[PDB]
Amino acid sequence: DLADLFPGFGSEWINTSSGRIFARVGGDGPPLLLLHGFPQTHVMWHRVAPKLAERFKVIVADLPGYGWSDMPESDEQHTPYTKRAMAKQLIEAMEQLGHVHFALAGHDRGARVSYRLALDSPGRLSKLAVLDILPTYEYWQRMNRAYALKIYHWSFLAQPAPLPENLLGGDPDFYVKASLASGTRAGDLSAFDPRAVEHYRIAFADPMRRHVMCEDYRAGAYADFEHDKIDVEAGNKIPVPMLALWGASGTPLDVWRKWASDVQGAPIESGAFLPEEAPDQTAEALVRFFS
Amino acid sequence: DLADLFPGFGSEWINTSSGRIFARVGGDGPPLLLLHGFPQTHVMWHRVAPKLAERFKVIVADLPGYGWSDMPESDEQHTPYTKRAMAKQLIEAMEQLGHVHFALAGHDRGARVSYRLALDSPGRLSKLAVLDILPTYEYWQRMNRAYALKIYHWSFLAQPAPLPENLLGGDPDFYVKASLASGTRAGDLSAFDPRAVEHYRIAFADPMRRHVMCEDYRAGAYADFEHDKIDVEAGNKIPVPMLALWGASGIAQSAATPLDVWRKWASDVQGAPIESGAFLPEEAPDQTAEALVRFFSAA
Ligand SMILES: *[C@H](Cc1ccc(C(F)(F)F)cc1)C(=O)O
Ligand SMILES: *[C@H](Cc1ccc(C(F)(F)F)cc1)C(=O)O
Repeated sequence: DLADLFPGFGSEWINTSSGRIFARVGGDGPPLLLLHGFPQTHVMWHRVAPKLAERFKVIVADLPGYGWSDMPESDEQHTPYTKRAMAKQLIEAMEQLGHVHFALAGHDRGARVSYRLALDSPGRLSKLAVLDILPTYEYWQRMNRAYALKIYHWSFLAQPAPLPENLLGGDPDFYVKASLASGTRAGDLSAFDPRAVEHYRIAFADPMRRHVMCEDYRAGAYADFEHDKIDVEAGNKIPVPMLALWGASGTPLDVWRKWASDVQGAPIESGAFLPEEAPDQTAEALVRFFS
Repeated sequence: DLADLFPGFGSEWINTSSGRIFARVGGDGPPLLLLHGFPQTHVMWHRVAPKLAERFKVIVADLPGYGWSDMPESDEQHTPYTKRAMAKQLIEAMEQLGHVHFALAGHDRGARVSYRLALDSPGRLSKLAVLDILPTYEYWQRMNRAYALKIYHWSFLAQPAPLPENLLGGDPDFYVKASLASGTRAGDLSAFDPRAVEHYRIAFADPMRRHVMCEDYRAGAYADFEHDKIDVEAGNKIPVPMLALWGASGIAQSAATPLDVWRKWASDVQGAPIESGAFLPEEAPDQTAEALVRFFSAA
């Protein structure tokens, strides 16, 4: 049995035109959507969501194709796993709950969905927080030897199918665990709750889920990059008030200032898994910003 | 069984301070060392070595850690699999045969051993040919989005052990065959002799051999890059007459005019493309052999 790490929260399967979105839902007050990244699921918010739920209705969603959300059929341009499409699908999900204007925080891939959502449909967001990321365009522009070695996933997982799928299927438990440990300050799994790690391992064990992650990275190399490049070339900035947080061992505020007209930010001592490695600091920063 | 693809050639298993070098040896005349790359072994010269042996004493060697050569234990700096160390080791092997001044042609990793040998110990070489490559420094300096997506293997295989080893171990035949096919002009295995593919597959089947390949790419990301960086920043050029040959659909040309790049690294360089992917001596054996015979035979 996978553990229930959100005591008090409901479990909802929310319909959209592209498939169901699974979410844990707790609290009352203004609506706040939380979006996880790779290689994780909604459970990564389990240490910060309760504190947010003291003041907000918190909706903790599995991204399209991740976790227990349905996996829409992809295509040659990876369309359903582009951040523009995932944002449209999560906008539909929020409309099923009657939420057309909400607060949003995302981490890693979910943060990519979130800033794309803010660029495409800023009217949907009261405030936005992004965790542990720079825009996809900035990672690719920075691409050099040092980055190619650090963020090798961006080129490896984007290789044409079935290359990464075939490699990942030999020992997916090792890969997911080694990858998680490698992004933390500690270099091991000690910053994660073992019950959460089990959620991540079980999702990663499904070849269909791993294919989705590769489609996500293929979109990140191609259409998501092109979408971002258009905004850079147009001089488009996010007008939604926003917060950028990042683990120092994972400036970023200088970068976000080029992408957003009202942005505040701060490093926190942590690797790339802020809500699990530094939950108190992360929750405090998010509560203060969204309140 | 593994086929003899150099019918009539002898063999040597040559001791050095870092372990044995296996080679096939044929012909007579001036000495010519041939060095293969990844994910191959000495057998990739089988369609050209017999032609070269009409004119030269040909030594077709497995790189340190590859094929039937011994695998020295590596270290945190990947030292024995750096091109500097491999070149020192192959200099020792050649001296065991009485060759202290010789001609050298390398392909892929073997071409990287070769130009590093030329930079560190130019007196060892009469002439040098590099096939299918740019210097390691130039590959890394050209890193951007397009290049990173095109040649992902450098950064993937250089990840800390045991991550690439663990990924490659689940289905190693799939990876080596897909990799080989991916480099050829047509994208399939048709360019290769199936007996040669079986040599490559059997080598790749051994986890210790795959570990060496990762160590070779870890050196390629770190010390090899640093060694090259020192030379290009110092303006050190190879003085040995050299030939650069590359497949037009191969790796070196991906985002470069290779001869222009080599002219930065070498004071006496000529070269040409050949219609081929990245496995010139198998995909275009007659043209490769002719180019090498003509270059090494000229004065
Ligand atoms: C997520 C970046 C990313 C990729 C891989 C890891 C880890 F540690 F698991 F290997 C962490 C973070 C993104 O692409 O947004
Ligand atoms: C060799 C470059 C290289 C890498 C991969 C392949 C292939 F086709 F097998 F995938 C060919 C050549 C080097 O690093 O020198």
